[PDB]
Amino acid sequence: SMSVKKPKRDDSKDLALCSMILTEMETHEDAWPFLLPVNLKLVPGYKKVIKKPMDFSTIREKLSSGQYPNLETFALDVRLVFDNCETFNEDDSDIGRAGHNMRKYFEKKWTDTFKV
Ligand SMILES: CCOC(=O)c1cn(C)c(=O)cc1Cl
Repeated sequence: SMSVKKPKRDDSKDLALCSMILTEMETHEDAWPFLLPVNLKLVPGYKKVIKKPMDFSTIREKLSSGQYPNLETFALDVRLVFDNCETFNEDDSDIGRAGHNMRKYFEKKWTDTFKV
């Protein structure tokens, strides 16, 4: 609270570490359904069903233009990608399973990197 300072973790490396993690996401072989925004003109249902679309290229742009205040807002957008995927796709589908694989892949890197 006011004039009661709390110990803060060092966040000076966060931008660089998130960029590194995002690069590893982008180059994963199962990253293909998530590299670009879903085409709202070709994909039936998506625009009405998915209230907040998100993809790796949009995250990359936001990260490169200072639109993430902190690393937690970065993680929210990444998880948003796989939450949207689960909403729209069957688990038994190629995109559905790709989503599950990428989520697991992200979370281990998140823990290994920041859960010091
Ligand atoms: C490159 C193929 O991507 C898609 O068209 C697509 C991706 N996701 C993550 C979806 O949920 C639905 C589609 Cl149609």
